[PDB]
Amino acid sequence: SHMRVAVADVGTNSSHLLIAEALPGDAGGFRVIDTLKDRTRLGECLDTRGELTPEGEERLASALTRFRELAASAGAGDVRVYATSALREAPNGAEVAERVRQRTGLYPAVISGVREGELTYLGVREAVELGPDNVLLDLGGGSLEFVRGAEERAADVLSLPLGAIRMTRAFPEGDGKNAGRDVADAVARQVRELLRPHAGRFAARPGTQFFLSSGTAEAAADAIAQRRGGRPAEAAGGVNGERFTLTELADLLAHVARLRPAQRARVPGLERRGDTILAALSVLHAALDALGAREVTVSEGALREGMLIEELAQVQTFSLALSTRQRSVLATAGRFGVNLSHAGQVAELSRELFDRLLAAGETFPPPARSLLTAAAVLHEAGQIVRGFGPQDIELIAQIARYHRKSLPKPSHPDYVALAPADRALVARLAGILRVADGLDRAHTGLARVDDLRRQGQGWQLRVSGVTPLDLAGVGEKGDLWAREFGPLSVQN
Ligand SMILES: [Mn+2]
Repeated sequence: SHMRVAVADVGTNSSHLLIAEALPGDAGGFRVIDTLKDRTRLGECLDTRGELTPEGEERLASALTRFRELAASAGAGDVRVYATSALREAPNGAEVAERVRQRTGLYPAVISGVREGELTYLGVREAVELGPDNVLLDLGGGSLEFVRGAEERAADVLSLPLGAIRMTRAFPEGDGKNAGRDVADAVARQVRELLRPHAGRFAARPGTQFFLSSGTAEAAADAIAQRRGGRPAEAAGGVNGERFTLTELADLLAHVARLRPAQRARVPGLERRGDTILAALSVLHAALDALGAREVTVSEGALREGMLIEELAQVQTFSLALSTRQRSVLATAGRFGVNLSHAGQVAELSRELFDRLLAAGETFPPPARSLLTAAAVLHEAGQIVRGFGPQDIELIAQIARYHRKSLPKPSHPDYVALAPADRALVARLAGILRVADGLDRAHTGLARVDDLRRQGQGWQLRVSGVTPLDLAGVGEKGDLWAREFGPLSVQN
């Protein structure tokens, strides 16, 4: 009876899914419907050259299919999937992602570490109480993000190759009695080396609050509470918002370093994380200590909650700037079961491309922009192959379902032949619409047109926020653009 949305993130240790329903009032809020975690362990499926092995590909695809079936179970539809360090850093990442889409329909789109921090920071904001000056450390299996901001959003973000999986493999544990201490000591030195040039950006100042997210930080809080006399985090509901001190953090690591690995699996609260936990806890202590932290709060919110906020922000921001007639287009598309985020992004990019063409001296009729907006919103309505007149809606439908071969053949009855100027208009506006659809082929909502310039008889389009799938999609669907506007080279 209300919008249901699915977002998921693919990390280095595990993958995480969130399905939620928007809250009424278009206030950018959501109600949680369901959550899932997947032990993908890509960081353990990376060969010596940094490539994801076929085993990781099998494990990735399986995760995204679990995700794909659950979204349907909740009427959520499409799943937006972002990918971080393992896929970001794998030389074969793109090929793995392209293969996974073919097998699952879902594409793990890589984002930079910096966007990971910003989105992660928003997700924490949904879970805990932030103040005027906050530093977040997000330790995953692959990387460590540092994020500083205030009560609403991230300001400065740093991503470092200090992930837990990465550091465990980088500092192999010896067999001495003190082999554990030596590992913890060595990991702590690497942290200082890489963090030293930037730590001031994230160093504690009077009143600063420190926060931790993700499974290692969550795991540390559970073990610390059970050592303070508390019950396991499953009891007490969850671990969200628990505080512990740097001294308590220091005390937990010392116990682990003295134990051998099989006994680490038997520490209360660390039962499912024994293999990387020594290095992960060395990472947390050194960075917090290097920042001057004395006490932290753990957040169960992370990357996926931020994705949810951002998509709602994108959709609802789009909705405000549309006319009542255009607002009725989005609802109709909604009644057709279309993806509004995809529809909104394609329409925004279409306007972006239309406007640059207009600025460059292209001539278009007055209602052209209106028709393109609606067909961009309607381009994925399967039923049709509220405020618009009948020539215009036939134009829109013909723009929305354009093909070089017209579905009804020209001698065949019911062939709909618009006037010559309208035939020409359909082709020009349809050519614009294909490039924009290609630019959000990956459904990231992240693409933007930066610069579109004439280059001889053609055009050169500079875009940001594009995935390899988006860039190849634009290459594939601009054939009509080429017939009407000339060769297009896309860059960056
Ligand atoms: Mn589409």
